[PDB]
Amino acid sequence: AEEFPVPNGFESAYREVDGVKLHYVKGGQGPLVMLVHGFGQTWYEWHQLMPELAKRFTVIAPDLPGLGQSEPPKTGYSGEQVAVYLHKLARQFSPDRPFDLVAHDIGIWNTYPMVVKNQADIARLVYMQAPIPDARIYRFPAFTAQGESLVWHFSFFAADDRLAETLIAGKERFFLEHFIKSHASNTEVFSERLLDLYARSYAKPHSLNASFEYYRALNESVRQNAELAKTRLQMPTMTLAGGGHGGMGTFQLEQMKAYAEDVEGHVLPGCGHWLPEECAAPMNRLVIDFLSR
Amino acid sequence: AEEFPVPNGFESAYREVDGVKLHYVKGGQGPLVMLVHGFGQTWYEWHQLMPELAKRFTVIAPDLPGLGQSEPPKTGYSGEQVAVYLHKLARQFSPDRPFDLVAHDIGIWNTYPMVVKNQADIARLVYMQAPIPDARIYRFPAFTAQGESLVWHFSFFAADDRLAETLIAGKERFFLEHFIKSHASNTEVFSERLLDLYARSYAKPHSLNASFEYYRALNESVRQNAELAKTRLQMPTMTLAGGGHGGMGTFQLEQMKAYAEDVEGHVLPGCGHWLPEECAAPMNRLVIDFLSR
Ligand SMILES: *[C@H](CC)[C@H](O)C/C=C\C/C=C\C/C=C\C/C=C\CCCC(=O)O
Ligand SMILES: *[C@H](CC)[C@H](O)C/C=C\C/C=C\C/C=C\C/C=C\CCCC(=O)O
Repeated sequence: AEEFPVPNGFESAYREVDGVKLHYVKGGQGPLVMLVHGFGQTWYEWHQLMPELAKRFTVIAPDLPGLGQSEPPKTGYSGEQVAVYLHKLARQFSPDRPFDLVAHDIGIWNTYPMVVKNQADIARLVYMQAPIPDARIYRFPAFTAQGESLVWHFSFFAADDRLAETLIAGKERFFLEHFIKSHASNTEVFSERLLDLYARSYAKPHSLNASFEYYRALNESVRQNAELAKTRLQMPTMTLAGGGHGGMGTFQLEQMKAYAEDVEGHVLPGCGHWLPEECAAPMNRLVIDFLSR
Repeated sequence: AEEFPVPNGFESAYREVDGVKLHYVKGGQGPLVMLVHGFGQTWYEWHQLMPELAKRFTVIAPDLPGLGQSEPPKTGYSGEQVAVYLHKLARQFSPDRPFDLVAHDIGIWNTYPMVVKNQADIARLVYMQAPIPDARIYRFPAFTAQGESLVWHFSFFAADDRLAETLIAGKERFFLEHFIKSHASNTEVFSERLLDLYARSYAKPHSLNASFEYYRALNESVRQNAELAKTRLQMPTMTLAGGGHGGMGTFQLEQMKAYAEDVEGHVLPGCGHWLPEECAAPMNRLVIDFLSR
């Protein structure tokens, strides 16, 4: 039983990290690159990049704790707690050399603490489509002159009483299609089959709850990061952001400039939030080139 | 056939206005005062203030179109379309004299245009707990350092594909309790019995949909008021806002000073959104004193 199709030459496997059984898909040879997905998705969002990267690198794509086929965390869902799991997972496979890190959406939240605290273990960093949790997220408007905003899910998912689980249960496929397409610039890349796969995966009760616990921990992650951010990142970093509807535009690079000394960014026109699927080829190309320099 | 208990000496009745049958509760004698409820509730939110006002006033409390026992509007749900219905209803009972207006929450949205277009018809005005729809609402934050903001429902309710009705159907009783209490400071007044009453009213399918149609017309209402705001209100007005969790605090009066020449404002400590219920004694006293001047 696999929730998503594994590409040729890759292996679906599990590893215990601090008592928590983590699922991942792994292939390739060479220095290690870890790819970390975001909300609504799983390791599978990288399935197009992974065979290309695996020509020059060892590639590992974990499911975040509680999501996909990984067990929920036993400590908690703030960035610092989850980052321990992802760091220790990567160390098992690259204990003698730095590794590269590519992260999308809440993968950023869940990896930034381990990067800033183990800078010598990270060779190069790619961050795409999510603010690092800090005071800036408090400025994002709740409502726009065009209709619903793109960040009101922060409060919906953070709300207590299990509000999001209760309202979305029974309607997981419907809600996820609306959520994805409303943050997408190009909706045609999400077939009905792909949406069925993602919806069945996050509809598992523990995965549905886990998805929102990351947001229930968001303010704790902001407070954690106010102390972490006294140390700027020193490794080579690239940011990617969509330039169309759902994309973060210039905010991604401009925020990262406050955290990183050596940073380059790109904004991809015609693309929204789901860069690996909406703009697979140009994103794949910029990732591979940046990590191969 | 009453969704809520009519107070002693009042009558539940209906008036056809522009093809639309509006429900209302009415009692008392003297100059007319109209009380307009907001989202999540009906005329019944006024049922404690009405017996007191009726000692000196003719009091009418209609259900907004689509909500309570009132038919949906045949024109639409923008502030200027709904305000026609309420102006016409009031003027059937007060054709020869100005009347007083008290509005709560989206009652403000649905009365402001008729007040500015017919200033000689409004003797005194009391607005509580809502922004008048304008560009200020596009700066309300999606997310706060305390947690979920109070205004993210703007985007939730406005979202297309009938997102809100689709998620909330079958869970209307659960959602109303969460929504009401999360916007309250004095939550203990929302007994299960009272929550049952309001939930069975807005859970009527055309009422659940009507509820969100007001938010789907909000951007139109914003654009309508942009023209109308070029003329400031000339009649004595009072604003009330909660000072506690769910209250709008100083925003209510500060925004109203841009719209009204003659305006006094009160912030009530320990009270959130639902002033008639959370803080009946101070609120009723404030409204009665203001209107009797
Ligand atoms: C993952 C999203 C699925 C994570 O929760 C959020 C990360 C990115 C945020 C979503 C994309 C767009 C965000 C920034 C746009 C800039 C300002 C937004 C404010 C108002 C609006 O137009 O939405
Ligand atoms: C009816 C609400 C049930 C209507 O849709 C909205 C009117 C009232 C909203 C209730 C509370 C709003 C309180 C806060 C206003 C203050 C500043 C705006 C930003 C909100 C925030 O949480 O920071």
